[PDB]
Amino acid sequence: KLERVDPTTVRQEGPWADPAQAVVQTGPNQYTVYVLAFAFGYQPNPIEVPQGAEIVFKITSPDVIHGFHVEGTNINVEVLPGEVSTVRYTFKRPGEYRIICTPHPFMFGTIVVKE
Ligand SMILES: [Cu+2]
Repeated sequence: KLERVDPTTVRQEGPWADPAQAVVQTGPNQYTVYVLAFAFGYQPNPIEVPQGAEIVFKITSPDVIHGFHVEGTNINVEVLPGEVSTVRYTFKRPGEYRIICTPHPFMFGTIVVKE
């Protein structure tokens, strides 16, 4: 069901290698966001997306299992090394959202949804 990726090369080549290129416009009101869930943080940080846009999160791990839950939303997904977790969401409220990892409570990320 989930797309496969080589976890040993995910940080050197491909769409998760450069966090400055994590946000790719794939349509007029559509963005794909390549998120790396690693020990112990998120890449990019912060994730910046416009409000009302369809976001396609493509999340993967180069090490161990991580969680990807965006507080105040129903986004609650497991992130496995070598597998791509896909989350589709449209943020209707601008502001800052916290990304939470259940196994690592010291691991935090930020999403900024712009007006
Ligand atoms: Cu974690």
